[PDB]
Amino acid sequence: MEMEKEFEQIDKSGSWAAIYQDIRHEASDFPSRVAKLPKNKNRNRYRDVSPFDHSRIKLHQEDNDYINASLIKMEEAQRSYILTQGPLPNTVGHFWEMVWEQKSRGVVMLNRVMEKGSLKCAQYWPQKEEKEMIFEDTNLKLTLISEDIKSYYTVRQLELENLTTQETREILHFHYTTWPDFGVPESPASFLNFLFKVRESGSLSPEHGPVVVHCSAGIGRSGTFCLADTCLLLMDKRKDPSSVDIKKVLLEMRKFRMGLIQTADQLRFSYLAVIEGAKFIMGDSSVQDQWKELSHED
Repeated sequence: MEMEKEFEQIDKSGSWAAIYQDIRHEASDFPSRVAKLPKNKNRNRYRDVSPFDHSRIKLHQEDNDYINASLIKMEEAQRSYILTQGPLPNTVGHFWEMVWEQKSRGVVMLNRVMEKGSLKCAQYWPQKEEKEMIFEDTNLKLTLISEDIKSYYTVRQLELENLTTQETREILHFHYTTWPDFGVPESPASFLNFLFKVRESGSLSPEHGPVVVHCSAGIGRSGTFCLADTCLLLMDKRKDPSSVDIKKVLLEMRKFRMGLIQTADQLRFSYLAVIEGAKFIMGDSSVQDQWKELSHED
């Protein structure tokens, strides 16, 4: 069923909440035993958001290999994402260790450090060139190289140094700064513009390790980003783009991390992003320029 008509069908009947609960009901449940070990309680930001054991990212250290992060492997799309929570004060070092070990080229941040008057994430990157960060527990140095601030998202160019081997790598930080505290954005143009900026950077491409995507828990906004990217890539690939079933793609992703897409509004927004993104995928290259204008990124 053409998702655009599915969308109007659901919108007219106001059944977004009902579709969403059906997804919740069907979603996978797999063990998360390592996440619940007592030695790992201070490595989880939220008691109710844990990686499954079968898809968790393991740190390459013998002491404790645990981080709250999952690998989401989309075989048909040929895309890998790492979804993770906003780092904690005590896990910032583990976060950058994961980036290094997985050979990621990009980090996608979909939250602000403070929202709704509370802290959602540690400040885990440097704010000034001359004030670098050193993570003593994992033996990494991180330097801000350049910053590129637009009205609702910022791109940063970071240098990550493994202090043991003195190897360095360029990491791109994509920070979407204008997701509202409540609800979802009214139009997705701003959403799509940012996604296609990440794509253009090479950060999602198979030459590199998986992109790291996070918000505060790593399931809501983060899920909306991965779901829209994968759906658009599948519509690009297949002979019949109309055979992209967003609900089924979401259920596949939820085999790898629980809870992806946290609200019915986020589900609705995901449909709207994919429907609008389709116009470009199907040959209207000019739509990308519009989104940039519509986004008022100056």
